[PDB]
Amino acid sequence: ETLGEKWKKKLNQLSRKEFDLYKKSGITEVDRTEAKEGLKRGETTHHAVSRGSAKLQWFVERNMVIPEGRVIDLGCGRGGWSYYCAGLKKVTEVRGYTKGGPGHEEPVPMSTYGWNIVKLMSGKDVFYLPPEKCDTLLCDIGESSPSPTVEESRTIRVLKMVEPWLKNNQFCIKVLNPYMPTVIEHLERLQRKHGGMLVRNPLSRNSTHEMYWISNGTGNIVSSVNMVSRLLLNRFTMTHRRPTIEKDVDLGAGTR
Ligand SMILES: C[S@@+](CC[C@H](N)C(=O)[O-])C[C@H]1O[C@@H](n2cnc3c(N)ncnc32)[C@H](O)[C@@H]1O
Ligand SMILES: Nc1csc2nccnc12
Ligand SMILES: Nc1csc2nccnc12
Ligand code: NA
Repeated sequence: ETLGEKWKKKLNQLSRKEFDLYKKSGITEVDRTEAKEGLKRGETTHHAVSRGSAKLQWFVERNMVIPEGRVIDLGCGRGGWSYYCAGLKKVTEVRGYTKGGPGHEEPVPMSTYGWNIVKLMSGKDVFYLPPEKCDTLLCDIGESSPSPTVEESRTIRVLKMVEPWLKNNQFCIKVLNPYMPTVIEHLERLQRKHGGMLVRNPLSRNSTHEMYWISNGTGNIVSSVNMVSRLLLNRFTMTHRRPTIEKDVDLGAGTR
């Protein structure tokens, strides 16, 4: 039994009150107050549509993924990763795909900096899309489940779906459940072929063990995964630590 599976069993036993106190304990988060108020008013400039823009920003500012050329954003939801990439000088086109419909986020139209190079398309299930030529492949798909075997299936499905899109390109891919042994086996195979490394984002909630496979890095996947399991298990042992609260991103305005 992995450290991650022990964390999962403990998470599943939490009452709603305990879960609500645990999920943000000691994490980092952006203050969404101003963006939520502006989005409620129908403002289309400056605001990030979701917490996703700051989340991807964290990796990009650390050179973990360096978006460039034609960017594909799989599972774009409202479009946070797409609108953030649209403002980056090396980026020339952003194509976002998302499922939409009941239970799923629809793309939000915005006029943030670089909006003219963005096309967000809903009604697109990526498990039925043929791969396209691109210079950057982003993917933020992985639905949490109380069942780690359901999450293992969903993670493996994402890893097999993204591979044909990977052609010596920059990438940032969510790995919903990176601790299940079958997932580690696929990740090690993928890293041997395409390189990169698995990284824990400090903006991720403690309620998910997600890590992101990024193109610009090296390291031992197993070691990185167990470090997150230990961190997340340690966060059950202490009173809630209020999160580090940072300013949200300003995505500006205008065409590129
Ligand atoms: C974690 S959210 C992405 C948030 C986004 N990165 C942002 O910055 O706003 C993942 C999205 O993937 C979508 N999704 C889930 N399964 C999908 C699939 N089979 N095909 C396409 N989109 C999918 C969900 O509806 C959801 O909006
Ligand atoms: N998704 C959930 C809603 S309540 C709950 N409690 C334990 C595990 N998962 C859940
Ligand atoms: N109470 C909970 C324990 S685990 C979980 N996952 C999602 C929503 N609620 C819960
Ligand atoms: Na929804």
